[PDB]
Amino acid sequence: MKASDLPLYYNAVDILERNLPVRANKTALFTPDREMTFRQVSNEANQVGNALKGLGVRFGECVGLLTLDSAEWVTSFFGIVKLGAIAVGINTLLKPPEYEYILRDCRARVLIVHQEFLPLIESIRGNLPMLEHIVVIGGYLSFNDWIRPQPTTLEAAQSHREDICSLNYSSGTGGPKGIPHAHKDYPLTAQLWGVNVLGLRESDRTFALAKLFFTFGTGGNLIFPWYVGASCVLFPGAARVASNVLSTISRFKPTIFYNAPTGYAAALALKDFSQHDLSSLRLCVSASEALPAALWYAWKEATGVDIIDGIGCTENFHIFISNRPGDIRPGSSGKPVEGYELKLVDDEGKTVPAGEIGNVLLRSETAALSYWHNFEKSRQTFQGEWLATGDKYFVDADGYYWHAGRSDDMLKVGGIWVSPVEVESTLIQHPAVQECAVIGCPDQSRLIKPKAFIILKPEQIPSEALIRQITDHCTEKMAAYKRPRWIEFVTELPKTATGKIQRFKLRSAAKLAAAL
Ligand SMILES: Nc1ccccc1C(=O)OP(=O)(O)OC[C@H]1O[C@@H](n2cnc3c(N)ncnc32)[C@H](O)[C@@H]1O
Repeated sequence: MKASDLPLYYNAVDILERNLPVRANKTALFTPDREMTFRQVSNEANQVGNALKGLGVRFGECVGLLTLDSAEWVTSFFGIVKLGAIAVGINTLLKPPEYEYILRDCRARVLIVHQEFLPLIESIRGNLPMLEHIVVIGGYLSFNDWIRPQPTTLEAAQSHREDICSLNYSSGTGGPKGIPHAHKDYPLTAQLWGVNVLGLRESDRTFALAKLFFTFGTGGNLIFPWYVGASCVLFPGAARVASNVLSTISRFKPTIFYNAPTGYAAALALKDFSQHDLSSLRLCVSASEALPAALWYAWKEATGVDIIDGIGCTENFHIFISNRPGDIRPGSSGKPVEGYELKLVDDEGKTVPAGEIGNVLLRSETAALSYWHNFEKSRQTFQGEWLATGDKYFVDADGYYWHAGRSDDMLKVGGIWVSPVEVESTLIQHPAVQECAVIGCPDQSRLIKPKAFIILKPEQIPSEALIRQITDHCTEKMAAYKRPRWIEFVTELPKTATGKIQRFKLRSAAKLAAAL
């Protein structure tokens, strides 16, 4: 669909309210502590919207939302959006200085926070002159007491479809950049990918390990399913415990499962993976980083369920290149999504020849107009009708897009560019490797060479044979210049809360260690 198909004045609360009153009694969200129907969610959201008015919240103002994946997260979100205020979904695993930057940068007058993050804000309270009211979920306004006297009716704000309704802070190399999205972006992404590509329907039930502050989870596990009347499952617990994730799948029986390759690998690493009932699943989705072909087969062979890998970014809200239930090429990002126009260019802007590595330029109506409080980086990223994602890609002879890696993660060995994704995808083929990361590192002649940081399967330790096996595997599958000069075994890798690997930290630690 197009933006022109939408009414000129649109509010993203319609994502929820397009289901009323027909699906008023259908359970909309499933949480271990709570289950709500579409009517109950709408009622509580209207109470939130009314309660925010009592705190003086107005159209165009940012409201802080820092809590676990829960019913209170959703009702707060739609309460803010319906009011015409700007919802700020904040990362749950940050530091107090990181929270201080965010809240000051968006001038949040009101913060909705869970009690377990309360002291993390309490120590930065003085440095937030605009923050007046802190509502606590779990000296302050408690969530339930705060929405109790408020009526369950509310009129949606007369928001333009291009007006900002949300602000997502994407972690940088930094710090984080504020990414504002308009009301129009929500039904657009829900239609362009959620329906047209993934094939979400009313009978479906979504469950994403990705959190609601991550737009991968925001769309896939809330905006997209509710757009078609489907239900969603919210997991408030720590994502690191893969066993509890599989049990949630067994208990609540979702039909769609979202995760990152690092999450799929962690699940398959479990010795008792098959002991969980995953039969309700009809489709799985992977994103955040490129899903290795070895992981796609390992999951397909253990579950029978296809995984849909697709690349998205917070600047575009969601996926712009994806695979399809009828068309999957394991290891690739699939085909261009209809409505999104792609382009691969060199480092000077010229369209590369077919098959060669180029920079990704995205043409989208769901893309943000600019960053929040980053003038320089906005003009570097948002190039008119084209969006620079900072990714290197190349196209198959069959038209399939393969992620070479982040432009920063690319390493140059002997003048030739080496893709970390390809090398990592080869390493993970070995059954002893759970996951890995490949960076560039000077070789005491200061010639950059590939170094592989490898996490082994649980309880497995390196051996003289294992190194040899991995070495011989890289000789058979990759060209000599792409082979890892060093192989270092680790028990953990620097990760973001969005299921990414912070290779810039490995690149920092390796450069530091090389100088010793
Ligand atoms: N916001 C999202 C919504 C939906 C799906 C992902 C996201 C998302 O992660 O948004 P972010 O702002 O955190 O970062 C985007 C960057 O992550 C990388 N990436 C994401 N998905 C893939 C993939 N399937 N294959 C290869 N690389 C991928 C890519 O470099 C991109 O530039």
